[PDB]
Amino acid sequence: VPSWPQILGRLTDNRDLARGQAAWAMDQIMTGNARPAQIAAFAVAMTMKAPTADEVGELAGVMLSHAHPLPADTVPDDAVDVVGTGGVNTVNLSTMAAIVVAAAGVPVVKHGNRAASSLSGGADTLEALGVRIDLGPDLVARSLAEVGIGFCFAPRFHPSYRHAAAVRREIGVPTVFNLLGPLTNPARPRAGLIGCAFADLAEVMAGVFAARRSSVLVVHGDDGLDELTTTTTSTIWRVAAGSVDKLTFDPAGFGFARAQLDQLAGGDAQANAAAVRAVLGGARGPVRDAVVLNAAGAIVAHAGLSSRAEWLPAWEEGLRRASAAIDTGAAEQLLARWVRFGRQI
Amino acid sequence: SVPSWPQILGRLTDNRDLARGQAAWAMDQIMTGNARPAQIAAFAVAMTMKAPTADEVGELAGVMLSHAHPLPADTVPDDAVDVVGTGTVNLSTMAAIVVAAAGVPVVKHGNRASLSGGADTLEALGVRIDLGPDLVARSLAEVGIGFCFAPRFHPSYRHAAAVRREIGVPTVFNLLGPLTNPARPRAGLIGCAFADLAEVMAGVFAARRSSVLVVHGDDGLDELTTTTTSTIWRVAAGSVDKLTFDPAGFGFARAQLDQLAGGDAQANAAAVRAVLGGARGPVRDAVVLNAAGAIVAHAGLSSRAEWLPAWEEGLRRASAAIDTGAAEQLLARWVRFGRQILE
Ligand SMILES: Nc1ccccc1C(=O)O
Ligand SMILES: Nc1ccccc1C(=O)O
Repeated sequence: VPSWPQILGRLTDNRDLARGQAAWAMDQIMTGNARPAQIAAFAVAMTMKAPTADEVGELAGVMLSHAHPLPADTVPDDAVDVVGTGGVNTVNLSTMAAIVVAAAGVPVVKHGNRAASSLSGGADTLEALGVRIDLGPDLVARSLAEVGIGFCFAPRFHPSYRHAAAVRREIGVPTVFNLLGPLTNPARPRAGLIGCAFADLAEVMAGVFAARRSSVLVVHGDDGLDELTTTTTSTIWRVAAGSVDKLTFDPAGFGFARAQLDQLAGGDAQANAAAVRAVLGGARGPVRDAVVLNAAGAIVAHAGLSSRAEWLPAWEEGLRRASAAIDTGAAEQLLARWVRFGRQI
Repeated sequence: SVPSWPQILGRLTDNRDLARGQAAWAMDQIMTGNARPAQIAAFAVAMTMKAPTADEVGELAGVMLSHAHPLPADTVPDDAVDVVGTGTVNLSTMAAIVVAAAGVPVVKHGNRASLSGGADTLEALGVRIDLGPDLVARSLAEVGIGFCFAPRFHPSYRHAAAVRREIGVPTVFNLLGPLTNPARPRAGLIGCAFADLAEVMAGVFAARRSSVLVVHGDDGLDELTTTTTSTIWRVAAGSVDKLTFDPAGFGFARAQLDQLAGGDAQANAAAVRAVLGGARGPVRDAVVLNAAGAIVAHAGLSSRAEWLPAWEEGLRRASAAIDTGAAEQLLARWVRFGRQILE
């Protein structure tokens, strides 16, 4: 017999939930039946108990059951996502990597929205580049077919999440809800590079992806970055065929020099947009290096769907393809093509 | 740094104690109607799971007090006591009557609760529970006991009270009742269901230089009973001894938890009338125990007496108060006072 006092009581007593309790709670939230106080109490208690992968899979699965889908046969089977869950943040890096990956010929389907103020959301940077971010499912699918990239604006695909999003804005603090973005991409891409700023939650997310039919790299810079970093090593949870392979990754093995931490963080939408134009135009430096690193990681994830190429040669190839997509102008050109698509309605 | 919800909640979710003043800021937001329900709830839960400190709880209680209606000046005897728990047959209500009848002024504080609460049981007995400060003061003066109805004394708490009801689960706010009695008694017997929080409560009383016994049944009750041993934090002179308490040491037989079972207001009123009329059994025993503890706390405002003799005198005084008829007579005087208000 599920109820808020029961579920909240179990969480505050530091107990993992019974199977189905997280699903019940999410469905109450998603149907407009949870009070703001109940939504907040749940988010916080779940965060402080430390969610399990089973629990997170329930939350994400319920949320997806309420989302608008893309139309039948419209997402390529091998589409990928490239995104972090936030720190500071790296929307600068994930935005540029996504364009690079798509320019390398891998279909990309991203998901997000506008942030409340000045630390750019994913959507805001694209909007500052002239990309049209709020498109219906049919137009997102056209974008994928004609441009090789699409963007699913969270408020349009997840209308029933509005009660949770309001509570999240009111309380400010990061919660378990911050983890759901990468896991509730309404295009349901089966591969991805997914960054997490916290190693304990990264393992949890990897667990959720492992229970899906997915080929993903969940990544955590050992400096706290929610992307593969160039300032030090990163932890990677490699997910494929329902299993996880956790490893320490060092980009110095591919000849990347060490950068400093104040060189990579994203800023506001305009600052991100300027940085995007510089990198896609060929400006060398630590930002480009991190973009190429994370783009290659997405490409490696994508390869995991079919290739069965081994880890090291897959990396060598993802790096060569990412670098080439920039240096040959393919990424600059793809961004311009994406902007053109939007202007043509 | 300017306090904010993101900052405060983030510190709590990182399992960190707050900076001085952060808890105070949160309560003031709450008390002024400036905190949204979601922020109140997030704070209540986060503080609970982190485990509040005495300093933090003192901040919450002090701000809450600052918004409360006071009793009029010089109307509360310097040596008043409270008898109360933080959350089953209203033992604390019977014990309050016995303590008052033993000559110790008592001021209780609470609210209406299917399980009848203290306040609901007093109304079933004919006591007028919702009186303003001037009349609570007069009751204290003329009867030796008073009751502060929480919604009337803490009107600004209504935003928090609604959130509490919405989420259901116990939180740090459950500690506040004993620490925000608007009559500000300096002594008390205070029951708490949870050992860690009982110790936190003791610390706040210690910081106030109160003379209190904070009691924890080793079987999860927020009262003393004859069911089990209990843990007691003896607070006096800003200092704290933690002690084990076993009622078998004073001759009490061990009772079963279900012989103390409460019911509706009418049933609980009958139980009060039976104890005050001198009926023997485990209810009487539990009442005598809690009243004795309150009396011991009261004694602690002047002297620091030997523990065991304090308890013997406390127990004798509580027993006498029943068996002389003084407790039954005090309830009658209390009812009478309330009935005189109309004219
Ligand atoms: N504000 C949001 C943020 C993310 C996902 C959905 C929403 C929504 O309002 O439906
Ligand atoms: N339940 C309460 C306790 C104290 C103050 C106000 C309220 C209220 O309900 O408005």
